[PDB]
Amino acid sequence: PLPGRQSPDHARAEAEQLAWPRSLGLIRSDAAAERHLRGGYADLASRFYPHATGADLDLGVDLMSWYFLFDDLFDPRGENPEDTKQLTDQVAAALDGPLPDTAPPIAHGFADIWRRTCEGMTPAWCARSARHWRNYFDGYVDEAESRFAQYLAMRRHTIGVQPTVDLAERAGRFEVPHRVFDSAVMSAMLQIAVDVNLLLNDIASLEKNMVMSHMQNEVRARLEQYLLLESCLPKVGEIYQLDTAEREALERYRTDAVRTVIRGSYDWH
Ligand SMILES: C/C(=C\CC/C(C)=C/COP(=O)(O)OP(=O)(O)O)CCC=C(CF)CF
Repeated sequence: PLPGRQSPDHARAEAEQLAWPRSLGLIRSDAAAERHLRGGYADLASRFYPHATGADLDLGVDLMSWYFLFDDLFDPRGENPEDTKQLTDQVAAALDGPLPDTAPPIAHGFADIWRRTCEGMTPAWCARSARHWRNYFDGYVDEAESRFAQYLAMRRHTIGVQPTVDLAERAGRFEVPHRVFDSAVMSAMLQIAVDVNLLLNDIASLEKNMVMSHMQNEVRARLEQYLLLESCLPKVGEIYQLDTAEREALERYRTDAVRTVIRGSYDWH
């Protein structure tokens, strides 16, 4: 029950998507370039971030690019948590300061994304987004340990929905009021966005997992509850005493960050 939306700048973003990974050594062969283009990652970013154009959308394209280039590095290493952690620690180190020039290319790529994500956002927003990233990397180490219901406790972090939502704020150049982000209602909405994404992904990944199909009814129930939660937002805004600008940022967060992450993956698949 959410509108499909796509950035008006999607064609330029898709045409230029290869320049960034090539300049950071993430794509070094023409076959790897073609394999990247066939995934439709700029198209996906233009649906997660329909409110972004120009360099803001380019940042979202790079994040999608980096996401699938990074997940690729775990199709034997992904079997041993010690080797997984050796790589995630080098990427996660970019959240704490400059990387050594010897860091692998996938790490310099993340650092370039993170450097652009933070500029112009409040320090508290950056600290909060940084811990979402650490949750994501820690989840990769947790699932590798499971290789050497309780599936959600790990998949909710490794699906990478929260950093995607985080970037929608940065791409829109707004911040949801931090006390509303921490609210029980907003957390429930974000939990639905995460659950819906990994459910649709485990359905699409059946050919190549939660099926190990009440999932379709589970998505419908969560989307119905998501609308219930959306209708609580006016009262939530008063409980936290939001002024006009804060109420407008919360509305921007509802439509351009949470709704887009729920709808965008569906229209992509
Ligand atoms: C919400 C996001 C994308 C939409 C849902 C998608 C494609 C999630 C990707 O799930 P994965 O199991 O890691 O790989 P797969 O495509 O299933 O072989 C951004 C995060 C993308 C990742 C790609 F791996 C997360 F690591």
